[PDB]
Amino acid sequence: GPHMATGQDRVVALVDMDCFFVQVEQRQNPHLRNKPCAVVQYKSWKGGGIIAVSYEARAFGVTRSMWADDAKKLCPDLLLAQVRESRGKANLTKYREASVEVMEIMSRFAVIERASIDEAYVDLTSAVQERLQKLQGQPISADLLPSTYIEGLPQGPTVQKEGMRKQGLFQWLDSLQIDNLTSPDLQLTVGAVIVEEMRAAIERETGFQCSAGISHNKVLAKLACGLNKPNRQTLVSHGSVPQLFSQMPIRKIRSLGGKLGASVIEILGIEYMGELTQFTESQLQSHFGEKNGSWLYAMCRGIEHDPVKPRQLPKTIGCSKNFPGKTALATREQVQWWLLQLAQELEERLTKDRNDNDRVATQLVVSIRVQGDKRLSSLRRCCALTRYDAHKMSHDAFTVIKNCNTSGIQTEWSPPLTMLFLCATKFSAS
DNA sequence: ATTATGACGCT
DNA sequence: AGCGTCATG
Ligand SMILES: [Mg+2]
Ligand SMILES: [Mg+2]
Ligand SMILES: [Mg+2]
Repeated sequence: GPHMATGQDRVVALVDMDCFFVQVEQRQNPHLRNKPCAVVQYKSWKGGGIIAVSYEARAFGVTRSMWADDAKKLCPDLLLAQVRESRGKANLTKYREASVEVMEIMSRFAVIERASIDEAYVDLTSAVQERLQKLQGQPISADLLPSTYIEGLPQGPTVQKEGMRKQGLFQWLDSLQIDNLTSPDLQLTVGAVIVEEMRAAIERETGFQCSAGISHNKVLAKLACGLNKPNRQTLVSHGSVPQLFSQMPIRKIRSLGGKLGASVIEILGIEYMGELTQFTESQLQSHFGEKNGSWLYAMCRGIEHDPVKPRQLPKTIGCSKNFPGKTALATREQVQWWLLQLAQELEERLTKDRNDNDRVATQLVVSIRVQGDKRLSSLRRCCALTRYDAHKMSHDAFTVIKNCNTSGIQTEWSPPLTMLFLCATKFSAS
């Protein structure tokens, strides 16, 4: 009754750039704009591997993780942009720098959590309180929500998409109680007004379009963001959760798209996230552990407490390269050359990070994969990172991994290495 | 021979 | 610490 908390205490948004690497390339090269186009890494093997796809190209069935030659079978007119190559490897600096552009704009509106290169969570609770104080009880005009969908509406007693969007928005705004400054639905609505403004600012100042979700917590905001892409935002109210979850496959919720979600489905014999409500918190903890069980019990009712962390910068700076099939590194000279290439990219990025952000990394993590290991990482080992010097870092990494060489010969490396990864971690202020 | 990242949990 | 899981541009 009155004591069951409803998880409506915060307003949280998730902003996600649409097809981000494609947009970065389309800004640079106007010939790619409003075209089926994709971004690829490398070229020789099957035309390169696609990592980002414009919505025009998605209409033909082009997806990430598809080889460009195969995508061209689906979409003969597909345009491609290649990721930069430096020191023999893909270099993602252009997209990291574009990400910083966007994150700095978002940070003007609220403190953000950088969830990935192209997405950030926003805690809007305080900004919403402020805007409500300025509103003085004035209703919210639909004109202030020109790209907002209200999930679950319209409902009840036109055949165009924008018409449906506006009917739903109208139903939502008509049912709104604008004099209660503590109404969660009103708070979400003002949150959506702010996110319209943030998305307008991102597009004006960068050229980049994004989608967003507005709800009461991170998981619902992420889910909402995905409901209407691209270039749109979606409000998921607490009240919309029972219907939304009643047909929502468990794998769609962040953290349940892998083994844990599969085990929820198999152990409980259910398919949809709403079906979780029929289990006690202790039942879910018995199957999935204390933490997961409590999380699932609350999440299937729309409630989640994970805070938006005040963190706009990545916690690690890493450099990785796979050496698949026949390109696996089989000589010590080879291993040392590539460790050096990775370490030189790492040094460049670290020195820039130190100048920009007033911090220094203090641990170097070295990870490798050996031929025939099913796992993505075969071995992970840390050592001290005391100097931003590529030759030192690569010599230290070699010292850390050199006992992996099974070869009786010092010149040969066996089993050959199919992946090298250098990562700088544990930053301290400087 | 989907690749290059990045965050976080477990023990 | 080192390993596994989840996300996926
Ligand atoms: Mg995106
Ligand atoms: Mg994203
Ligand atoms: Mg994506």
